[PDB]
Amino acid sequence: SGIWVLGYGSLIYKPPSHYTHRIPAIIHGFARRFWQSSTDHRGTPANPGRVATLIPYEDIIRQTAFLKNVNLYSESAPIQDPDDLVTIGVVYYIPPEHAQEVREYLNVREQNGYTLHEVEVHLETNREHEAELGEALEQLPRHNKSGKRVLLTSVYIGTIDNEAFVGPETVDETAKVIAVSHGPSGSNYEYLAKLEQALAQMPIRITDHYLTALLETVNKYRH
Repeated sequence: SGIWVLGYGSLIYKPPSHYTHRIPAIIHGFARRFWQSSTDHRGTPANPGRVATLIPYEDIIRQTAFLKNVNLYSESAPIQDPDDLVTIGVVYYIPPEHAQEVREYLNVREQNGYTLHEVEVHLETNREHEAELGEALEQLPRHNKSGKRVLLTSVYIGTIDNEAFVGPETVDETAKVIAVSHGPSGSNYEYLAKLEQALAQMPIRITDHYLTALLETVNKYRH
């Protein structure tokens, strides 16, 4: 009926309108990296910034550089299956009356090179929301190849082929950009800090080692 929308970047802390559920989520099957350039928000055309995208398991395993980078920051290194990849984010439910607005959610945020995808995802959540997640899973009962319950969700992704994709990039390379860039929405550092704040408000303790190393390195450049 309605749609579930994954948030892994600014949708976490600047939500879509009219959601009726917002469930903190361990999202399996994707890694989140600041491998998308921003030219209208957190940088400029001549001096782009860096914003978040998600990379699916099937793309990670196809490039040695992606796989080594994911293994560098994963507690499950060397990863063996999509379930080994974890991105901490949220999932929103948008009722049918408003579902068609999903196709316009990027009009107020990072947007160049992002495309809308529908994917079945294995999610986990905290004790406070387990029952709510369980009800969500029971509406369109779906299971993956391993027998685990999955949720049909929409997500905006900067895929590996998009014009703004800049990966793979090391934390040092990305941090050097984040530490100096800004655009009409404010500094690229503020974008990173808001994401870190939003994840800290949402304890599930599962932590994002890539984002921690990225922020530590950006702080070293800013010091």
